[PDB]
Amino acid sequence: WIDSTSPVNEQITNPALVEQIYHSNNDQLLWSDLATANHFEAQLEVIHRASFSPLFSRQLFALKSYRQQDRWHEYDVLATDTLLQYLSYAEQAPKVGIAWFFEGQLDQPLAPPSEEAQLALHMAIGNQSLARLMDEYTPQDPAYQQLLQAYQSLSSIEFNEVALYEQMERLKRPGDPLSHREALVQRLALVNLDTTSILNDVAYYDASLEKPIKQFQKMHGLQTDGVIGPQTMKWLNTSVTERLALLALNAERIRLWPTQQDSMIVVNVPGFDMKYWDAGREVFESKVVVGKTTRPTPVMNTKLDSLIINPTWNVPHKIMVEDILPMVKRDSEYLANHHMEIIRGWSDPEVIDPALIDWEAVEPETFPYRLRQQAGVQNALGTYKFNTPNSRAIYLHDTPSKHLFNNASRAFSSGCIRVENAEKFAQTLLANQGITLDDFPVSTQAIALKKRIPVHIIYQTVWYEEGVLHYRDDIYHYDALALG
Repeated sequence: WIDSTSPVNEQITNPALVEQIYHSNNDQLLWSDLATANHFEAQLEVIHRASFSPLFSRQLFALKSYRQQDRWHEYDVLATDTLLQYLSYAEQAPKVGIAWFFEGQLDQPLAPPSEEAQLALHMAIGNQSLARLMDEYTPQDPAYQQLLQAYQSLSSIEFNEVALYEQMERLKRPGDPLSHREALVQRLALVNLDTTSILNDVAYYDASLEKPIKQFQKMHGLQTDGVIGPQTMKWLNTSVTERLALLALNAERIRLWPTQQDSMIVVNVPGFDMKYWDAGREVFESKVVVGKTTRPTPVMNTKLDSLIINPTWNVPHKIMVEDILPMVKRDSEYLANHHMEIIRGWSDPEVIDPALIDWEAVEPETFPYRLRQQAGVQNALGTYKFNTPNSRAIYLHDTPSKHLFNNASRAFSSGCIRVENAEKFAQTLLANQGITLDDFPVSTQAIALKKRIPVHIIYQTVWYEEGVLHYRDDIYHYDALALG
């Protein structure tokens, strides 16, 4: 009850509120219920495995230390401080959580949780329903439930020996012989695919393996070609440990995304997909190109205020000096081909004549003007820019290069987000705000939206959709470390 002058005196973030919660509940042990101490460790394990919080990792190991030393007096105190941390974490995640998973980490202790929460705690320790509290301060979002369910399932078969699928050749196409069928078949059953119709004692890659393998490649957003190449093996071979880690991370990540469907646009970068929910109903789905690994689309929340039809593209300074100018120094028919003008001024802007410029004299880094590409069907922004004002000038837009949408992995852009069915998207937006266009614009036309729509640009490499879990290559290395 009194401090035993132990290490625990430095482990506590807010000792003030801790003793106040004890004084109020008669200075008694709360964590004497083991099957409740388990359920709290269980949930910290998840946060540990996601490897985005140093703080919760260390306190979890501090508790696991005091549980192995049988020093349950000290385990009781820390566990309470930690549970307040947990509740702040649950509460503050959807507001400032991006900082913990992508920009930085949850390294340092949080503000104490809101009054609403502290009561809910005091009230829940009354009914000794600490367990149920923890579960109430997880997302009541089936997207979250599903990942956790799978996590629990795979945790049981974690550390159970599963042979690696190996093959002597680099590629195995349908009909080629197979040197490790038993292992391959197991590693499909392991991501919970229907393994039951696959024939048993077969030298080779028969029809019975063909759907399983494709369903598997679809599930991992790979090429659905039935060919068991390196990409398809990398995933087959990922250890249960590694998957659990993804489930854990992508689960605790869902705290950042509300899943509100009254009106929202979601871009999942690793999935390279985009959905627009209006009135709880998915009105629009589309493939998207996102930032290439070197110029990545950031994880951010912004708002779609307006749509521009036949948009002009004010070429960003980075792209002018790094890409375009260097090519104008070779191809003197470049500017005419790409329909790009040279421009002095953001205000009263004149069109500078290209031929008036000594081009093999130009240093791109100090080039004093800016490029503005005319509207056109070959304009970089195509026929539709979806205005999402923000400091990093990330927006959605149509693209002339529709051929890129065929690729499984669409990390090509400068950071902006290219929309496959841009025309349908724009139609859907105007329908869902009762904005009517008597005639289709022949010129650059801004259309203010009646209602700003939240745009959630997320990075989830694992998620549940139409019955099944989906995995995706950690294109921007945010899942690394959690994979190790």
